[PDB]
Amino acid sequence: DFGDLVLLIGDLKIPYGAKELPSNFRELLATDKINYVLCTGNVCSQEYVEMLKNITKNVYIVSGDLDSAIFNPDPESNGVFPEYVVVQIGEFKIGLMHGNQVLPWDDPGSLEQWQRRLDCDILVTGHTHKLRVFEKNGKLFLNPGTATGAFSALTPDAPPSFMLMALQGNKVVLYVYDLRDGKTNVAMSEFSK
Repeated sequence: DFGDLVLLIGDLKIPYGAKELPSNFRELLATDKINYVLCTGNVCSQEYVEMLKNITKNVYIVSGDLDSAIFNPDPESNGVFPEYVVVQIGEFKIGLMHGNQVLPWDDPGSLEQWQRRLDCDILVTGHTHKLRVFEKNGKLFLNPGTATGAFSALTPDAPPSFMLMALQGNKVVLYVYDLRDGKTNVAMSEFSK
C-alpha cells in the first residue's frame, strides 16, 4: 500500500559507549508504519542487530569501524555486513555507508563524490555523530547522528538522535529526532521532485 516510512539510525556503540537506546525513543521506534530501516553501522551489539532486524522485514545494516562482535544473519552473507548498500525505495535510490570512508569526514564535496559513485538520490552516512540534513544539486545528504548519545570526539556530547523519513511518490518529509534535557524534539524538513 501507499508510501514508505524509513528509519535512519546508527552509531549506537552498545555496549562500549552506551548500554541501551533512550527509553523516550521506545514507542517512536516501535511504530507499525516503519517498513524500512537503513542503519549506518556501529551497532556493535549482536543483541541490537537482532532488535533492528526485528523492526520489519527490510533492514539494511552496513559495517562501521567499531563493529567487531556482530554477525549478519542474512543467509547469503556468511555473517558479513556490507560496506555499502544502494536500495530503491519508491521513487528514490538511497545510498547507505558508514562514512569513515569519506575523506575528510562529513566533507560535502567528498560526500557528493560518494553519491555520484553510488549513483543515488539520497545518501545516508554516519560515523561522525553529527546530526545533519542538507541538499546540494538536487541530492539529499543525511546523517542520523548517534542513536544512543555515545561519545565521539568528532562531535562531543552529540545528543541521542535518529530520523524517520516518509517517502510518498515524489515527496520526502523528513522527521529528525533528538533528545536534549530529557525531552525528545522533532525537526521536520520537506523536499520534493
